[PDB]
Amino acid sequence: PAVHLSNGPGQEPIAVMTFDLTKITKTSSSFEVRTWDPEGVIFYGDTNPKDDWFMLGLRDGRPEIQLHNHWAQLTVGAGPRLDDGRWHQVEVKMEGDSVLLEVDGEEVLRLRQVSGPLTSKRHPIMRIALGGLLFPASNLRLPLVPALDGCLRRDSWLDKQAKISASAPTSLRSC
Amino acid sequence: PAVHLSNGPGQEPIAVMTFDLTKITKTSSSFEVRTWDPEGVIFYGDTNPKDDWFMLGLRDGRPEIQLHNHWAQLTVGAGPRLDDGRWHQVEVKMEGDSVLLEVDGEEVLRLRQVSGPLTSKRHPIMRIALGGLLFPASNLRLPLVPALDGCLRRDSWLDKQAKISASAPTSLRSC
Ligand SMILES: c1ccc(-c2[nH]c3ccccc3c2Cn2ccnc2)cc1
Ligand SMILES: c1ccc(-c2[nH]c3ccccc3c2Cn2ccnc2)cc1
Ligand SMILES: [Ca+2]
Ligand SMILES: [Ca+2]
Repeated sequence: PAVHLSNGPGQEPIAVMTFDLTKITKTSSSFEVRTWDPEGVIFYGDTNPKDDWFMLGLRDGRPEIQLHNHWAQLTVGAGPRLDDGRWHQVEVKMEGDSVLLEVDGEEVLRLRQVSGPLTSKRHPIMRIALGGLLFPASNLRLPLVPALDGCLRRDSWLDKQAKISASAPTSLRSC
Repeated sequence: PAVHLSNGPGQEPIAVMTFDLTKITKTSSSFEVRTWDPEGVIFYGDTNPKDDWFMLGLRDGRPEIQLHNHWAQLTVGAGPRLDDGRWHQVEVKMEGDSVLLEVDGEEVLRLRQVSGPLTSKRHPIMRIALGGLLFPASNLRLPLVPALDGCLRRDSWLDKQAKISASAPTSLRSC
């Protein structure tokens, strides 16, 4: 059962979830995606949309990560083209101080020294948005057009035991 | 005709070249490498070893780039394992504000927004060192042991028309 990653012309995400970082023990997510679209947002996350945020998307058909926090600020593309209309397995893992991206079972990117332990300075509420950003696309380090005409399935996001809230699922469209 | 990327126990590079950045028109390099060694430095470059430097190497058999300048500071791993004893084609290209890494004809990494135009503030003399760093390994963002027991061939470095000096080639060892 797959859901569309874009619902109409607007750039708003199709789903938002909120997590308690003080309770999280699983810092990875996994999903399958299929698209003919070379550009868009797969997911966005933040503890503060001004000061601590990240984005996984596609640009020129390839994975792109942008992130901005006090440890690191970067815009990186990596991995194979995903816009070939086949299902691809994606996993994003925060391990130690590093973020790992795996595509179809292969590690394609490791961003080192981009994260740290949870400090009382870090706001302990993390949002995850699917298919869109929680700020205007112009606040990205490198703007793109967020709409991603693709399908998502088999998706697991961080640690369900730490989830505080999730948007209503009746706004979702089956593929 | 290939040359060894490590000459003895010391960590010093096997070759150094110097370029005039005011004259450079080709900002890419290409080479083939073969190694069973999972860790080490392939090349290092700088305009200032304190303030503006970069490194391409291997860690856990995979390409790693570290760079440190006023625009960007990062430590990133990407691409396939290269420590399988086969020759691999590598190309590193500075294009616009981005650095591209290609391995065996495939783009595996694009670091965006890491470079800018040549400004009078930027020291216009760039050094490139092969097989070692031009500072102690402890000054890396993430230390590694620089020695890379591998072989290098078919190597072209930046723009030979901008080259000011190059170390003596009789210190090189054939593979
Ligand atoms: C690009 C850049 C950073 C991240 C990121 N920052 C994090 C901060 C805290 C916990 C997990 C993560 C993840 C990993 N993550 C987030 C949702 N699913 C996995 C993710 C993608
Ligand atoms: C990792 C990070 C940065 C770079 C880099 N910074 C540069 C600054 C000015 C011109 C070319 C380059 C290159 C590209 N380059 C340098 C030698 N051969 C190609 C290279 C590797
Ligand atoms: Ca799109
Ligand atoms: Ca080594």
